[PDB]
Amino acid sequence: GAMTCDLPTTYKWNSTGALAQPKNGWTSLKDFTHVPYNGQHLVYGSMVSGGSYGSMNFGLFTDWNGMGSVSQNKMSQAAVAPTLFYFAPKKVWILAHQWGPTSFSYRTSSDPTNPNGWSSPQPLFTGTISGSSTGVIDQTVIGDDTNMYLFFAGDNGKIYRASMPIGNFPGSFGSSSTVVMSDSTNNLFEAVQVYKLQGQTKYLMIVEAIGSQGRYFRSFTATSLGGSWTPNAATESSPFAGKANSGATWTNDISHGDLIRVTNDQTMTVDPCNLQLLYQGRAPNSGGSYNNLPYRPGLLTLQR
Ligand SMILES: [Ca+2]
Repeated sequence: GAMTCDLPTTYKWNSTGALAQPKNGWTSLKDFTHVPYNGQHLVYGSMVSGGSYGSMNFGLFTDWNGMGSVSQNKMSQAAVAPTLFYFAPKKVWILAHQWGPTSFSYRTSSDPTNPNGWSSPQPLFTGTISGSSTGVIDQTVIGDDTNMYLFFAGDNGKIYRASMPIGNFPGSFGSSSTVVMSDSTNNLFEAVQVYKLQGQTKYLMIVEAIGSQGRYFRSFTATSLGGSWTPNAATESSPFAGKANSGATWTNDISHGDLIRVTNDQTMTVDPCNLQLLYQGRAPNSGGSYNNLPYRPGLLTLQR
C-alpha cells in the first residue's frame, strides 16, 4: 500500500467467530495454510476423521464469511473394488474402481507396482440404475479385437453391460448400459468378473451369489462379449466355486476376487488348464456390520 508499517511491540486484535464447521462427518479442521489466489482465498489444512489425521483444502472463497459455505475437499487417492490391467493398444496401465467422482472411475500409470503412481480418477461410467440399494457396483473391464466392455452389478439380481470401440479407450463409457442377465437378487448379487478362455473364442462370466451356506460364485459362458450368456455351474450345490466344492475350511464364503489371469492385458485371458481363483474369505462365525467383516485372501486351485 501507501507506506510500510512496523510490527507493534504490544498486540491487540479483533476476532471472528468460528469461520467454518467441519463437513463430511469430520471432527476438526486444523493447521491452516493460506495463499492469495486471483483476488481470493485458497486455504489448505489438516483434518481429523474418525480419530485419524488427514488433509484437505477449502473451495475458493472471496470474503471470509464465505469460508463456511464452500466445499471441504479431502486429499484422497482411493480405488475401491479395483480392476487392474495393462491396456496394450496404448501401452498404459489402468486401475478401474468405484466411489470416485462418477459412477465408475479409472486411473492411468506407467508402473503399476507403485500404489501412489496412479493418475487422479477419470470418468469410466456416469450412469445409474433403478431398483438397487447400492447403485452400480463392482465393475470389471474386458476387451476383444473390436470393442472394450464394461460389466457391473447392482445387488439387485441384474448384470449390466456397456461397450465402446477399442480405439476410444481409455475414456468414458457414458451413462447408458444394457441389462445382460436378470435373476433373483440373491442369485446375481455382485462381484461380476469376465474373462476370455485361452486359445478359443469363448468367454467366462462369474457372479457372486448369496447361498444358504455362504457366498459363492455362479459361472456362465458366451462366444461373444456382446452376446447372451449360458449357465455353466450355477447352483449353490454345484457352483463355480463355493463351500460345496472349494476345499476351504477356514471360510464358508468364497467371495469377490479374481481368477488368476495368464496375461496382464485387457483381454483378461485365463488358462483353464490350471484354473485358479484368488478370493476373499472370512471366518465362518464372524459377523456384525458388513463393513467390519474380517475378510482375507485365499486361493483355490482346480482339482483336475
Ligand atoms: Ca427378489
